[PDB]
Amino acid sequence: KPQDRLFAGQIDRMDRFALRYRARKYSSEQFRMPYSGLRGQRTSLIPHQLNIAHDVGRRHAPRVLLADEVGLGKTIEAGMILHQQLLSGAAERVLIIVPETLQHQWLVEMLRRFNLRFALFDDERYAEAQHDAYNPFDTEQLVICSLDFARRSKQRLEHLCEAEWDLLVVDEAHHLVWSEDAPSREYQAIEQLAEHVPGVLLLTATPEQLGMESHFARLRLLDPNRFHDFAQFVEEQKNYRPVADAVAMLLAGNKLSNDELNMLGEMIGEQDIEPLLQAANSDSEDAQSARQELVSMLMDRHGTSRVLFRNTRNGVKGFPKRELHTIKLPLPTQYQTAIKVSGIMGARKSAEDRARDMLYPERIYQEFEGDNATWWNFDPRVEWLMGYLTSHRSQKVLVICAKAATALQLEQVLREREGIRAAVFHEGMSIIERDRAAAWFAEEDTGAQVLLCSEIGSEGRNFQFASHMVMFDLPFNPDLLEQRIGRLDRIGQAHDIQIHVPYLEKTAQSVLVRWYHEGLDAFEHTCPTGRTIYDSVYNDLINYLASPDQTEGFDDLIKNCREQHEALKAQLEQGRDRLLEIHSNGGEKAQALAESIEEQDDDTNLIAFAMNLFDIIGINQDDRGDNMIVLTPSDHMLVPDFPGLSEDGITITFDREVALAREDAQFITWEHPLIRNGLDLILSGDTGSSTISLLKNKALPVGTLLVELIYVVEAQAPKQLQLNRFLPPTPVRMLLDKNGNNLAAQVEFETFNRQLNAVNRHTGSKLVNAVQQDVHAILQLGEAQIEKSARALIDAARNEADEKLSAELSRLEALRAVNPNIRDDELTAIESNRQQVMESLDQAGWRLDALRLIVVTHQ
Ligand SMILES: [Cl-]
Ligand SMILES: [Cl-]
Ligand SMILES: [Cl-]
Ligand SMILES: [Cl-]
Ligand SMILES: [Cl-]
Repeated sequence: KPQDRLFAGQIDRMDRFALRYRARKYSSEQFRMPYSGLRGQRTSLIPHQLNIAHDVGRRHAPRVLLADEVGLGKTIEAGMILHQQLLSGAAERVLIIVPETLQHQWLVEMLRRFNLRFALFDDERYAEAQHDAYNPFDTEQLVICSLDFARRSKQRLEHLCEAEWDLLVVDEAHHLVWSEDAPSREYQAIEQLAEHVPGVLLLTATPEQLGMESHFARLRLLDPNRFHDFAQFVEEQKNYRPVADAVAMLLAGNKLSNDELNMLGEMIGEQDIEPLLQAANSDSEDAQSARQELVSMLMDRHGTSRVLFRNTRNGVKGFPKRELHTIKLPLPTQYQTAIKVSGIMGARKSAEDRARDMLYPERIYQEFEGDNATWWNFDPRVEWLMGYLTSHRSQKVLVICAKAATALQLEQVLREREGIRAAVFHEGMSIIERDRAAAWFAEEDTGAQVLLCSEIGSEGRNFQFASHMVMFDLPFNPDLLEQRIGRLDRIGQAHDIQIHVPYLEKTAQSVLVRWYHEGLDAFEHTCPTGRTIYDSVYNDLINYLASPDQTEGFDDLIKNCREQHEALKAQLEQGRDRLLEIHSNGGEKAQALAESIEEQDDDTNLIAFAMNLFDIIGINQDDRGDNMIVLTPSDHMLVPDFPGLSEDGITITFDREVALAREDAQFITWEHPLIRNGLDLILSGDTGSSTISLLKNKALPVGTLLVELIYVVEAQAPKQLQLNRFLPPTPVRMLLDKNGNNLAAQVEFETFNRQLNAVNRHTGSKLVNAVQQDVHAILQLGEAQIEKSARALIDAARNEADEKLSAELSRLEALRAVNPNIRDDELTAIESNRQQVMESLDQAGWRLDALRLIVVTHQ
């Protein structure tokens, strides 16, 4: 109790009493932020992602299937939901099941994007953990593992289902093949998992132009009672199709026949549809408002969109356009001889592999003219690269080639013959090396102009500043082609993408140039036709690669491929479930959500307080200069070791854009662990809770007594109840006088704190005991007043709680009457939470947390 700490002669500093109150004030305001758990993640503020996170992340025991189109943010939405439920206390134990080849990607993603360190569980980890616990999976709160690891023994899968996970995440759930009569031994292991875990997130793809029926096998796992018969689900999807068609006619700018519109009327099962129905269709002045309320009611009756989210690249805006630039170069004679040697020596090998050689002329001239053959002197592609680079020196250029060997040789030549700064970015590099290259390439104007990448890594960091891409060569299959473009074709880029493809005339590359552009239209547009056509055309296309000399018969392959492309394109556009796409991307409300967070992101109090907090704790803050502070410990640190700090130091940034370019730095927000740790460090300890201070004011009597009192109103409830939305620990300042009159409302904290000053150890010590009978008599005066202020907070909180928590229960009740996806558990959870919160609010108390004594002098 802080007064007994001050009575008994413990007098802390006056700048630590200042930080302590600011911390309780700031923490209180942030707990109540509307979009808590949605600001600390190291991502762009993309609406369609944020919509899913907000919708799903706030549910209780969420069970969802994320089927967003590839490249839309399936894994980002997954981590956001995790970040929300973990920060809100809704979840504590999480299990992510990933194919082993993807385990490392998830480990780094969850750590750098969401500040979540998962423990990877392999056989080694599992064995050493069997000794440490009855259930091996009780030793870690957050665990990644593979389904093959999970399925190894039966005794192992039993421990997993008994580990009491709050949430489960399964990546690539489409690899789970399921027959109604014969489920695979893998599908049987997951269904057993999804039955022992309340919340379940399923990430999947719906490729090869199939319908939502393929999803039933997984939808069956989320809500087994809603989805219990396959055929009925098929019947439903066929019968829902006309509405989607008619809906698709409306917003496209068509008139809707009355016969058509009495199928939309059947979907929304009401009787007063007609007046609202026609204004949206007659195109009167307010047809805009009649369409938007019309569509909204339609979505609430959709059979799956509440439990299935599928954003397409057509239902989402923001992606940059992609423009192509092709350059036809003379095939140098040194290669012509080099390939004919492979021709003769290529006696016994399939056209499949014969064509694999013809792809890269550079790397067969290194087998017949000896390794390291100086191919960088006659190859026109190199000449074009230099010329292009030296002419656009102020542009960041991503240069992608097939193999790392060619990339390393290119770096050396661009450096040693044109003074071009170029970092190599291949997969063999470690994580620190790639960060080093990404940093150099991200330097605004003094760093690497070029990033020479081997066949690109799979969906790593964002080069939002780069808008130019060069294809030094082209891969065989069209999936890697779209993957290369993927590192740039993302929401949040600076400008549109310019693709430059310098290709040697009359070679396998020249073939792939025409096939990709004329046939599949794969460079400038994103329609996923490539793979289907690639399979239907393989053996023909191969021969034109293994021998680009035989040119006749080719030009018809191209128009045949483009015919397939347009046909495949057409079939997909007519399969769009535009209702599901609008519900997935969140619509207009979601873009509004994205901008509120974009505005909270300029919090300067956060940076000022962080500097203030870090400095008190004793953390040296060297400002390197480019919006990045380097934090290092000191001899004057206040604690043995701080959770996040290491002696080698850490880089931090408060700017969301710098963070996206420098993933090696910590993105500092109110939700970042550094702040939450330092906050707890102060407010858990009791330093800064009791001090004395002198005031120099000519306009007051000597020896007058002001007592600054920081009470704290608190509720005692498990964090699972989320009381912090309505009543977190909230400070109540009071500046009492000798008669118990409160002045705090008139005397703001900062200005008052400015004009105050401390004492020396001795004089202050008994200066307190000079009025120990007085200050003690001052406290009970406020004791009767704090209870008035305390009950004021409680009552307002109970109003704010009962208001919002009943509004949510009403909405869920409205949906259950109109939608089949609302579970019994959901409505029960809200009801149980409303009662428990109002109960925990009726039991809130107050306490004296901090106390600063004031004595006026005129000396
Ligand atoms: Cl201060
Ligand atoms: Cl695998
Ligand atoms: Cl899997
Ligand atoms: Cl397209
Ligand atoms: Cl708790």
